Amino acid sequence: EAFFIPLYELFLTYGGIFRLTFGPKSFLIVSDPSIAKHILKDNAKAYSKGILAEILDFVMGKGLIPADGEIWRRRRRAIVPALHQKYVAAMISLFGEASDRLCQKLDAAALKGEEVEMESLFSRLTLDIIGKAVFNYDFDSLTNDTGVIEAVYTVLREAEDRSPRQRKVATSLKLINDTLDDLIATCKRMVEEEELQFHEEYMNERDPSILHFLLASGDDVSSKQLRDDLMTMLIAGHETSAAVLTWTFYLLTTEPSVVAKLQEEVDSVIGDRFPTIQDMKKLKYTTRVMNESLRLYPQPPVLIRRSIDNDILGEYPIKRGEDIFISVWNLHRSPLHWDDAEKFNPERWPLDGPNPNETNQNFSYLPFGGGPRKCIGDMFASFENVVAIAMLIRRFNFQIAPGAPPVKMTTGATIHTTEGLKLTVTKRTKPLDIPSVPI
Ligand code: HEM
Repeated sequence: EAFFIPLYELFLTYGGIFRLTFGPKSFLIVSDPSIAKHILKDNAKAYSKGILAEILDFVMGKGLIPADGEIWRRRRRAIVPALHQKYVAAMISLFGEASDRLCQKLDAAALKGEEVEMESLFSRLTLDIIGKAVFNYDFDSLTNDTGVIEAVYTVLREAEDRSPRQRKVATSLKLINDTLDDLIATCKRMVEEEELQFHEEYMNERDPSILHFLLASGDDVSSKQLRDDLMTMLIAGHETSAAVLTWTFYLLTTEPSVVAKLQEEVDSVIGDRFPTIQDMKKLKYTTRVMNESLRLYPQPPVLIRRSIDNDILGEYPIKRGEDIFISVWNLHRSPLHWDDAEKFNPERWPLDGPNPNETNQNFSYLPFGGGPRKCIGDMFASFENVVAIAMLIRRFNFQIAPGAPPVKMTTGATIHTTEGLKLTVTKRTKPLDIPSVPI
């Protein structure tokens, strides 16, 4: 049962900052956007990632997420350049390819009248995408189970359990790290033999991965640090989007009028096409659907910090050493800052107006965090999810399956369901329809 739920009712009663105590230990729970902005942006230098490092160190090492200080600064500067406009445009092709692979599975299911458990399918889709995008590996988890795949999920579950088995985890970590080593070696040879001058918009068309960019850049790093950086991006970009897609499709089942409006846009703008970078700005309603899904189901629902200096939060002075949970769930669903906060309403932000972000929503909306530690994959993931949503909604009607297990939420790094999202899937286009390509 999700720990952030009781925090919502406590926020309603006790306000935007309170101290949650468990005997001799306590946590400050922050649900006020002004206080959130102070911690995440205005006075970020007074904060570390705190217990987040303790939870994640065993798998991410000194990757970007749990890092602080000079290690953080140096690696952020090295990695962000890889996610340039040319790279993101190339990844859109990957997003379409992988989404189409999922569509093929859904199509087979639909023809047989089989119900599908979409959370697991989305988890596989997003794993396949992130492995290829980050380090040029094809997990093909949409198609098969492998030892490497099982290792990733094992390490995942263990990370969240900290949010026999110890040996299983150790073995899984070894297998992933050994796989990353092989990939790094292969990429090194490829860079050695290639004939491309490195620059700000560098990418090898045959291997557009972030790993390849890092190696071609002349990245001054240890093998340990590189593996940790890769592992970190793998975790960061996998279950996050898996949950975004899962919750988006859950939400679509709750509002047929939204589905109708989404179908109208997809049919009109892309039809059967793989989306391109140009379609990203035209898929306005699809983007709003995603925006609204992230508002209702943030990933993660809580951001973690610890004070390393004195500060003032709201009216309250604090010392160093305070463990702080910023409740993104509360910020996103705050009755004071959102009209009909529990309603799934993609048009709560004007369709043709600017896309919502932490700046224009003044820290009441933080889908990708904020300030210096904001997600580096915000554009990547926003586009990834728009592609997957659009291609699936073009091809299929989805409904909650009769007798499906109830949809409920769990604790964890991301908001998982308790038992999956079991849906019926039916085709919207005919097998013998000619592919339709709108321009
Ligand atoms: C829907 C998908 C995603 C969501 C909702 C998401 C969300 C977030 C959030 C909220 C943070 C800030 C955490 C904090 O401040 O403590 C973050 C950090 C980060 N994310 Fe994402 N993310 C997504 C996908 C990705 C992808 C695709 C990548 C890489 C390609 C990525 C890489 C990272 C990294 C490296 C950080 C740490 C940045 C730093 O500390 O310098 N994430 N993410």
